[PDB]
Amino acid sequence: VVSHFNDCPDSHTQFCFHGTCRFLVQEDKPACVCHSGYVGARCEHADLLA
Repeated sequence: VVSHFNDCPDSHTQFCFHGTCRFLVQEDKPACVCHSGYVGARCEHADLLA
């Protein structure tokens, strides 16, 4: 009813420090969504300025 991806599973609730997470339920595949401002493989760091 909302779309085709139910936010994220209950186990991988944390796939990235600073960055949302989506889940292709059509092909089961968790991913990360970093917001403009964070940096690092796991967005663990922060863009000093922007």
